[PDB]
Amino acid sequence: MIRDIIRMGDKRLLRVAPQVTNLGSAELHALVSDMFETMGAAHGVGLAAPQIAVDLQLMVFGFEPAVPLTALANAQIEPLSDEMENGWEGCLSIPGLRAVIPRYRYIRYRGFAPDGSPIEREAEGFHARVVQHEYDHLVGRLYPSRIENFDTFGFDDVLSYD
Amino acid sequence: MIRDIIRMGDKRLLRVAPQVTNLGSAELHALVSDMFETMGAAHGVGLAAPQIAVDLQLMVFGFEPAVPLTALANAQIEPLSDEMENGWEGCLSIPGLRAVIPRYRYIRYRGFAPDGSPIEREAEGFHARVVQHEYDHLVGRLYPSRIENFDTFGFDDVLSYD
Ligand SMILES: CC(C)C1C(=O)NC(=S)NC1=O
Ligand SMILES: CC(C)C1C(=O)NC(=S)NC1=O
Repeated sequence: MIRDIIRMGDKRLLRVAPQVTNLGSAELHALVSDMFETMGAAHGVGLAAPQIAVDLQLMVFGFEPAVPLTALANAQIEPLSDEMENGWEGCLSIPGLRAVIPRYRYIRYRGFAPDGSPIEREAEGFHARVVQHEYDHLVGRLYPSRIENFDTFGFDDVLSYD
Repeated sequence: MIRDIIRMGDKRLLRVAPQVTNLGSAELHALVSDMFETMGAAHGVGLAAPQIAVDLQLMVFGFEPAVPLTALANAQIEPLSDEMENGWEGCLSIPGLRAVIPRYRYIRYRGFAPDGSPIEREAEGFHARVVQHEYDHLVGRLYPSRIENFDTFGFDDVLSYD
């Protein structure tokens, strides 16, 4: 079942989401199903549970470099060095827009697959950026607050910057 | 003649516009005509020449508190105190969006009416904010770069903040 993606300015994107506590359950499976489905319908590479107004530390991400299709509960992130990298990010809570955002090039993330199995990965580049971006959603941060160069912020169909 | 309003992300909104040097002329009158017309069609309270891709220190503004209908060339602004005031601002180069932006509560602005007569005014509150906002356009600054509180940034139809 496809869910409405809420847009920037919604108070619900600004919350700090509580942990998931129903790993392995049918409700959680149903919710992640919806998430992958909602993510695909809107052509996303990542979708955070608060983006569909579900107050939970949950995210889906991935696509066929490649990023494996992943559903991740109770994510926690650790930078693995100090190297930052700039890259384009947009939001499906922010459609038509994008900026360049600096992110850690290298991370580890830890949490749980929906069935309860632990997931820990080192990720880098785009993979890392996706996870940092979705993680922001879980603590009520959005990308505009992370823009260092405002010349790069603007609408998708218009934007001209390197 | 109504003109296309260019959107955020257009390189042309980032320029520093040269001065107007054809005061009193038919071309300038025609251009300001267009500006008022373009401003009314898009329901604006202010319109800067770079917003229609005309690289010039020119702006139109006003509506029937009230702000007198004004066309202003070669604007220069001076804050009259240090008091800042927060208020909602959106852009017609940025449609569907708004944030709260701090601006000087009190200013003087100086320049020229399109016929060459000098214009100098003290303005305050909304009047002042409009002029500061349009002025930003003339130096290639947009409101997002002026947001201090990102909880207030979002889409018009959605936004919930005081
Ligand atoms: C970084 C990636 C392109 C990213 C994004 O920009 N926007 C949403 S909504 N999810 C994401 O994972
Ligand atoms: C401050 C005023 C509401 C303002 C604006 O927010 N956006 C445009 S495009 N012009 C303006 O004068």
